[PDB]
Parts: sequence; C-alpha cells; structure tokens
Amino acid sequence: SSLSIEARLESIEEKLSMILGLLRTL
Amino acid sequence: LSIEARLESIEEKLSMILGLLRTLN
Amino acid sequence: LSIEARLESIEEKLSMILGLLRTLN
Amino acid sequence: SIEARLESIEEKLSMILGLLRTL
Repeated sequence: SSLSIEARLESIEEKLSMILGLLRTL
Repeated sequence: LSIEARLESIEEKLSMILGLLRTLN
Repeated sequence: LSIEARLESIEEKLSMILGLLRTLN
Repeated sequence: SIEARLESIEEKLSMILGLLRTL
C-alpha cells in the first residue's frame, strides 16, 4: 500500500494476466 | 494508461478467467 | 461508466472466482 | 471509499493466487 491507485492497479492487472496465461494451458 | 482504460481491461480479464474456470475439468 | 461502478463489478467477479477456486479443490 | 476498495480487491487476489498453487 501507499503506492497510488494508478501503480496499484498496474499490478492487479499484471497478476490477472499471469492467471489467464496459466489457465489457457488447460 | 487511463484509470478508466486500465479498469476496463481488468474487468475483461476477470470475465475471461470466469469463462475459462466454468469450463474447468 | 464511473470508476466506482466498475470497481463494484470487479469486486463481484473476484468473489465469484474465489468461490469457484475453493470449489475446484 | 476507493482506497478501501483496492485493499479489498488486493486481498481477494492473494487468496486466488494461493488457491491456483493448491491446484
């Protein structure tokens, strides 16, 4: 926390992309 | 690179994950 | 339309994913 | 509450991540 909304959101999005990449291998 | 643009993309990803998960064997 | 509206929707999707992920185990 | 929403979202993500590893 204390990283701002813009930077905090970047990570959420990059974490979701990882999950999608991993899921698409099934 | 906009809060609105970033959020839309996030929403898309979540729905995609849900769609992929519903089909999970 | 509106950050708060999307954020609520995003939160709802995350909860759904959690339930499913817990269900798969 | 926005700053509060993000914290809640961030916490759901952690569980999801952990659960993926449990797969």
